[PDB]
Amino acid sequence: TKQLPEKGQTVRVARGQFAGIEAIYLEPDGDTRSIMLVKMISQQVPMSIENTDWEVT
Repeated sequence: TKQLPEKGQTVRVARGQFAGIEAIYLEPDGDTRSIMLVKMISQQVPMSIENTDWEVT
């Protein structure tokens, strides 16, 4: 029985449009949605993704 990731948790996006990108878990916005901080080479930008798109280990 695994529990959803907590704020400050690292998650790797594998499925979805942002699949293949790293994101930091922040707050579980919705059971099918979630808010994570995405960093880029130009600037960092927080975005929301669904666990079905990213997984946590």
